Amino acid sequence: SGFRKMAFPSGKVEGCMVQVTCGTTTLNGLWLDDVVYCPRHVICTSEDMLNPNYEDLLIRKSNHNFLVQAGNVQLRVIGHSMQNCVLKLKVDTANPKTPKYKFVRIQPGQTFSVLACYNGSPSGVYQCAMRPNFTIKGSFLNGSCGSVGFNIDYDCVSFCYMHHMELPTGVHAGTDLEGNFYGPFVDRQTAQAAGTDTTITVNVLAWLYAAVINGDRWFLNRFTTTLNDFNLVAMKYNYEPLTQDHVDILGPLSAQTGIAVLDMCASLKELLQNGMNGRTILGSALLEDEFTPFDVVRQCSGVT
Amino acid sequence: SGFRKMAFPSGKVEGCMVQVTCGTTTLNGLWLDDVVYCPRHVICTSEDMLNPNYEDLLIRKSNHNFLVQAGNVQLRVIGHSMQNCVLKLKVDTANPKTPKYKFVRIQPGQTFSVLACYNGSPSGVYQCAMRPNFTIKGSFLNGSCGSVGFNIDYDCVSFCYMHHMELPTGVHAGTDLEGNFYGPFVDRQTAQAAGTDTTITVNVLAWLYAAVINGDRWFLNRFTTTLNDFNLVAMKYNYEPLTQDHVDILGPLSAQTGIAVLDMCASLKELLQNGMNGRTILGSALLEDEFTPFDVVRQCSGVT
Ligand SMILES: O=C(Cc1ccc(Cl)s1)Nc1cccnc1
Ligand SMILES: O=C(Cc1ccc(Cl)s1)Nc1cccnc1
Repeated sequence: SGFRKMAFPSGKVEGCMVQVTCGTTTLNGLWLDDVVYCPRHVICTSEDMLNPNYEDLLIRKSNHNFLVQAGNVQLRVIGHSMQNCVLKLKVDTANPKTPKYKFVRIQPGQTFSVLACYNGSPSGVYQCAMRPNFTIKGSFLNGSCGSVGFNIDYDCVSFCYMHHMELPTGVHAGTDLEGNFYGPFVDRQTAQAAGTDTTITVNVLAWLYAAVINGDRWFLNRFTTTLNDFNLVAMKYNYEPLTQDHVDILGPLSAQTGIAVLDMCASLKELLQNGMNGRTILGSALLEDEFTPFDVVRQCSGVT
Repeated sequence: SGFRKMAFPSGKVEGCMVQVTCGTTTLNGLWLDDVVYCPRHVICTSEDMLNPNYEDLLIRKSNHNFLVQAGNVQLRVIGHSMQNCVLKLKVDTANPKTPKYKFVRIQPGQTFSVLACYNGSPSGVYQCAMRPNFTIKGSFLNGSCGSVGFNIDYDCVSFCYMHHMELPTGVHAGTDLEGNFYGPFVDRQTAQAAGTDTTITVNVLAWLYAAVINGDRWFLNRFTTTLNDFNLVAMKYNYEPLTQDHVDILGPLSAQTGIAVLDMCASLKELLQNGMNGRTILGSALLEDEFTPFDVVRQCSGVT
């Protein structure tokens, strides 16, 4: 028993972290096979970031201008190309530590681990969620760009995110491993404001199931609700509308605890309308939305 | 910017996780050099745990009874000994992935990362703190015993904890890497109740500094306090007494923000007496006590 914001073991991803220097800019790269992936703003100076023309800026860069360093050895760059907002630096040596991997573009609400890096060296690992407004609430500093988000299925790593930028509101924006930004963000130093940060309803419900499985049951009540009734209350509190699909995904959690999904929605509805009244659920004084139904089942069953 | 409960990269520790089977009991072991460390209750059956005599139970066990498996290869056990509540299984092969390591016994209030394992395979990583009552609030299931807690200083791993047991209150108890339990716990299936879980005051103050550094300043007030005044309020709310030593340790955080430590104590005093009034600090609706002053400086400066 016990519930923690648990990240995937980062070992497989540490072996892929390299340092990419272009001029005076140093950031992190992801070395998989003979390719090093990094954010394309490595070729920019602070001033360039105001109105960058990446195709133009790229012309002035050659293979020998990108300094790729793995640990303390230098990698030879034999080719470079821009795919969307990521640069792909083809090196002559394939990464001996390349795990089985996939590049996946996640949906908002989905969660993943982040291995925060600086100078290609990992410094920490935390569990994040892709917010419904396509931002992430991470912990990134200058030099952290190129740090990646990932999921693991036994031995295969699914890379889903690369960090690119901090918006003026302190939230984070990045791309998938094909260079496409999540959301409407662009790699420019301009006025970019995120949309409403709604709460991931299916994730709070999963975490309420996780609490019940661990002994925290005070929030369980005698009431039930319907999808349309619950959603009228979810709308008012900036909670994502709950669909029959989310209900189905909570099925295994509903089965293990014997609490029908609509009964847990009615509990969540009361928590929304009345607050926690100074109480805690899983040691948290607010409704946690960064555990998916899959994460609860995984943590509660011990998937290695 | 941004503040996350960030764990150390687990790669160096994953390379040390092995599976230890003794009879029908399988748990996790820590393979450093030619020694495998595991909880001594590997030699017990569920029934034995009521009143175990480990020296007696150990006599009936030989080198060939301990099955040590690293990944999928079997390790040959050429010696075994009991040091306090841990077994040390000497194997013939030194772990090629042995990082630079130390065995340290941490103080309560100190924080560390946990690589939760099952069948010697890592499943997740989270950041914990050794509570003042010598328990930890982790996420451990059956099969998790032998999972370790650690800190990293650049490339050296300081192993500080091994998981041994879940108390009936769902909290966790374990030993340092010499087999000595933290707190008054014993590896018996008997009535063991933990003491008061007090809040780590110096850690909340550090996290208030971390919030100020990230833009969350609403809790800053016009007041100050003294160590004795603040402590009268800390006593009432089950907060650890703050010493001049804790004040000195917050010195670098006080210097970076320009907020005197006693001014932050007065802010904390108001938060204790009046609550958050529905507000959040660093996205948390309660006062977080699992970041030490060292962790704040590390996360906020990017120590790799
Ligand atoms: O945002 C940048 C670099 C950029 C400046 C202007 C851009 Cl457009 S991208 N670094 C950063 C710093 C702290 C946390 N996350 C990211
Ligand atoms: O506590 C035990 C095994 C023991 C039974 C009686 C003892 Cl004394 S030690 N496993 C466990 C399960 C879930 C989480 N943490 C630990």
